[PDB]
Amino acid sequence: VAQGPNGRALAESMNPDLLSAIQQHISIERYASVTYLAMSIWCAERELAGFYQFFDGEAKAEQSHAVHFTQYLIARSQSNDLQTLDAPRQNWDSLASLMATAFQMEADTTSSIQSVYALAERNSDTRTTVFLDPLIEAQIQSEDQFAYLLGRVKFANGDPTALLVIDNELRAGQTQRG
Amino acid sequence: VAQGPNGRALAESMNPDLLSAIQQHISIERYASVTYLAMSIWCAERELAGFYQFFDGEAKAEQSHAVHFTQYLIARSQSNDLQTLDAPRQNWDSLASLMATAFQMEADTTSSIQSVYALAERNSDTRTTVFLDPLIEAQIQSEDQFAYLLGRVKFANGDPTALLVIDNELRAGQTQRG
Amino acid sequence: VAQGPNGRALAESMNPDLLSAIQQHISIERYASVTYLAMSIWCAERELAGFYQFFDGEAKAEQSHAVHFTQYLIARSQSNDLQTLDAPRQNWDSLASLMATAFQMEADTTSSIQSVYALAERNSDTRTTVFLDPLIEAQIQSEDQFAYLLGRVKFANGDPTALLVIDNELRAGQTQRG
Amino acid sequence: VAQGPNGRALAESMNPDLLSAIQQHISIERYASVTYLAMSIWCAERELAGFYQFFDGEAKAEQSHAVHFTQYLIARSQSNDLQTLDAPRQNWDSLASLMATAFQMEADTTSSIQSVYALAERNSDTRTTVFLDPLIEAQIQSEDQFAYLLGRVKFANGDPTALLVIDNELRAGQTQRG
Ligand SMILES: [Cl-]
Ligand SMILES: [Cl-]
Ligand SMILES: [Cl-]
Ligand SMILES: [Cl-]
Ligand SMILES: [Fe+3]
Ligand SMILES: [Fe+3]
Ligand SMILES: [Fe+3]
Ligand SMILES: [Fe+3]
Ligand SMILES: [Fe+3]
Ligand SMILES: [Fe+3]
Ligand SMILES: [Fe+3]
Ligand SMILES: [Fe+3]
Ligand SMILES: [Fe+3]
Repeated sequence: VAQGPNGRALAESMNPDLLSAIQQHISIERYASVTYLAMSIWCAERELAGFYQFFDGEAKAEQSHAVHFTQYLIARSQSNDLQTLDAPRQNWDSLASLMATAFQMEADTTSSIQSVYALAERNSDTRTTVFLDPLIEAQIQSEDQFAYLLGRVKFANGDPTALLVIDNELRAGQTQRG
Repeated sequence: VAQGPNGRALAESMNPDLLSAIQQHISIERYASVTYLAMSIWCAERELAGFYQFFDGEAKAEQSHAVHFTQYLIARSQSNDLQTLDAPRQNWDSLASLMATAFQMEADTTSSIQSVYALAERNSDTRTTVFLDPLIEAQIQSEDQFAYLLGRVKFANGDPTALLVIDNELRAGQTQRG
Repeated sequence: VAQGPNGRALAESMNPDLLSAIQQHISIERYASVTYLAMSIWCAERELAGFYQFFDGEAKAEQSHAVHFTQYLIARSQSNDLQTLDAPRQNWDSLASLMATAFQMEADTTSSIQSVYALAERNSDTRTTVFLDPLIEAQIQSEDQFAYLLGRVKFANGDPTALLVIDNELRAGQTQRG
Repeated sequence: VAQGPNGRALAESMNPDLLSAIQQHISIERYASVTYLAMSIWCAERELAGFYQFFDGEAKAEQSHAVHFTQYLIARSQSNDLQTLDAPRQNWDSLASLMATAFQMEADTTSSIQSVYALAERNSDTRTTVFLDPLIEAQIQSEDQFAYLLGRVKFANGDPTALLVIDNELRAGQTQRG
């Protein structure tokens, strides 16, 4: 039995380019987390309490995704390398602009997973594609959700009254098309 | 005991013009179904989640009506003839315009039933008028409901804020005058 | 943030050939639905009440699959295009012949999904392959089930007594090997 | 306030031809009852216990229908005239032949109601057509049921094994397509 790079028994070696890609993706998840924390704060500063609660929960979710990836590297007997984390964006001129950045962040998180996925397929790493499959499925739902929130905010067309109604929807947990 | 056109024992023969009219009406119910599916999609594309859920349920209801009619033909020992189904309308410039088409569809579904009803009376087919009576009663309630939804949307006068409020009413199941 | 063809925020563009393939597959699901409705009617006309109830439920299931696909296109910000629906086959000389057509319909539904799947892989659309994966899994179970029902009916070898026994199995919900 | 023919206060006079038709129809219901009693006995004599129980219940149901009509005449302040009741048919060469007579009896019961209905319409007696409407609706279901039982017995094609299976269905209360 061979020992993997993190010292555990090694079921199958991993290509170092794929390992690097996964470690980089963990940073993307962590960056999504702190971005949604920053967005939660921006909403709280403007008394948009429902948006604040929504993004507070999304920040915790993205962090859980990052940890989920660290556990996969442990399971593959690969080293983790937790990286320096950039400061998030923190300023937006409107809720519509913030929601566009949020949608972009969600789509970019998926693109990162897709990049890892393609590298795994190039290396015939079926453990990794199987690991990522349900995460891509979750991303489809999150992209649908963030498209819904962005589209509903854009529909409001900057009217504070409509934004208050949507804010109350989010406080109630009405965050998807259903 | 005589055998009817579908091969079952025949309680009473049916005029072929009435049979044709019922088969055509089943197509109307099926077309109402796919129309409401198309409307559900149009609303979902615009984040009108309550309208989407409402029309999704109406599509399933209209399909159940179609099946209910197929069961009546079975009960009368008459042949069913499931027909080619036209594509629905799929594009509207506004929710008010979509709701006008929906009301029209509901009224036209009733007109079709009325046409079958008159033909049954001309043929003294009291089984068929009795079968249709509760369906007309249901249509009165559906016309009242669709007049309510259309009128409430028109009252909004294209204001997104008001349309969001109504959308949330529909998500909550508040779809009638009560 | 770019807007997709249906107007929603676009997470990732979709190849138009893949979009066309998905829209066509939705028609296949809808056609499976109306085919099973026709089969339910054929069984009801011959007092095969258990087969009638089984196919009535399968018709509703296939319709739900079609809607599930329309929701995926909404989620991908792609246009839906609900198509004209052919009339189903409606005449069979025996239950064994009907069950052969049903098995074929189920296998052909899978082949359609496989065709979409291959096109998605050619376009590196991992959202779509992930979306389809559980549907293929469900198809394996449905093919196994329909092979079971067809094989059990063929075993009966046209004996009405055996077909009545199987009919009662289906009425009871005993529709699979277990 | 005028007194009707049975001595009660009279809400609206009834045409004597319509009264005679209703009194005659009550005899039809009573004759259906004793016919199903005779059929129950024929089945019991051949150990067809499920058919015996089914027809025993149908005999009681038809009697309840007769009483329901006597109550309507009381409500209309009209005289009842309970008539001599013919002996039922009591001999059949096969269960299939008995079931054909049963279906005929059910259809003939509906034809009698239809005859009363047409006479009421000729006399603009809307109380009577309203009274009969739900009874015709029930007749549609009973005709569908008796077509189902007859068709299932004919499918058995005289095989005792199949007839025993159907007999057990009826004992269990499985008497309709569902
Ligand atoms: Cl805004
Ligand atoms: Cl509008
Ligand atoms: Cl067969
Ligand atoms: Cl027989
Ligand atoms: Fe994530
Ligand atoms: Fe995310
Ligand atoms: Fe309808
Ligand atoms: Fe309708
Ligand atoms: Fe009525
Ligand atoms: Fe399907
Ligand atoms: Fe299927
Ligand atoms: Fe009766
Ligand atoms: Fe009866």
